[PDB]
Amino acid sequence: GSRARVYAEVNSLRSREYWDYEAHVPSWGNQDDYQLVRKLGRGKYSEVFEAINITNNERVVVKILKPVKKKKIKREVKILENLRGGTNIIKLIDTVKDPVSKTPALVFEYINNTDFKQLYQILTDFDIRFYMYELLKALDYCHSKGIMHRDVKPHNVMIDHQQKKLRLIDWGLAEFYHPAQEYNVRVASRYFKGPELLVDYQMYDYSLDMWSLGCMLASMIFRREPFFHGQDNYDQLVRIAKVLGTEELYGYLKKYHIDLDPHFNDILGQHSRKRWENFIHSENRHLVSPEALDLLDKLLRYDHQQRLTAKEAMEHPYFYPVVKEQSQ
Ligand SMILES: O=C(O)c1ccc2c(c1)nc(Nc1cccc(Cl)c1)c1ccncc12
Ligand SMILES: [Cl-]
Ligand SMILES: [Cl-]
Repeated sequence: GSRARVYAEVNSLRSREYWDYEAHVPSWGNQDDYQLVRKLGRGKYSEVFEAINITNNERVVVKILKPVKKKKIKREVKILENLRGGTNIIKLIDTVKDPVSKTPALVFEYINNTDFKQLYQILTDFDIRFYMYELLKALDYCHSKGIMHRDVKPHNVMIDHQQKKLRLIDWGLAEFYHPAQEYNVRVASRYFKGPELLVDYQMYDYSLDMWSLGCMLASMIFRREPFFHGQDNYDQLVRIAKVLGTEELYGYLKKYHIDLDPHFNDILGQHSRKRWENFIHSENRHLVSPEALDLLDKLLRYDHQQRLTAKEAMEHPYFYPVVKEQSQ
């Protein structure tokens, strides 16, 4: 019976065409205008290349979509359309097809990013505040647009640390939020899955993304990446419970009438809730402050309803130094 505290009805207040992505008819341009220069990587249903638009010499990336996944292609395309111009959202430049095979591809702006494993060990206190604030702008925007990203993780938060640019990428798992809708829990990377996913609670909302963001914040301020390093989905919840506590987990389950898979009985143990200060030591103390811990404590909560919204997080004192610099 759970619903989002913010933007709950926003899709129902829009035209059906906004959210009815199965009815969306993309305009497919011609991929022949793009020259592929380098393969960047591959996902389950996609492959990304650096490319040049031969008509204007612009560097872009091209994400070729395994064509069988028709509904999921329309979903990602419609979501990106709806997010057009959103702050710190990766810009979709065009939707194209190989004109012979008809295989579809998405063309995005190119971001010259610093890979996160290297970047996160050199961030300053101000840097973390700045980049988290910029990521929150993207999440507040997509949530306000009725969309849950559902795959927030370091790889999907591209950061150009020279130009101070951030983009939230890979909307392939994103979905429209509708009150009382039950969603597939097989979303997000293991380390970024909220407890709701790990306990099979399907009536989740935008607040899933705020758990994932909290995991990223913890990894940055404490220099433990990923912060909750489970070996599988069961162990992931155990790792969370060793920090947030087991009695606190059971109170969450009871509130939402959540059934707990009995395999957990043999592995959860009994764990006190830990103080966040327990994670401080000489290597991270310059990144941790009372305001960072207060914010983190309000994000990494079992109860998805009680987590801060992206807006509430942006309003937190931890970001005041960023707001002050962005106005002065
Ligand atoms: O899916 C998107 O929305 C998406 C959108 C933009 C980028 C992307 C994925 N992946 C990139 N790089 C990358 C690096 C390693 C593996 C893979 Cl598969 C991709 C990349 C690089 C530079 N500029 C934009 C992007
Ligand atoms: Cl779903
Ligand atoms: Cl721990």
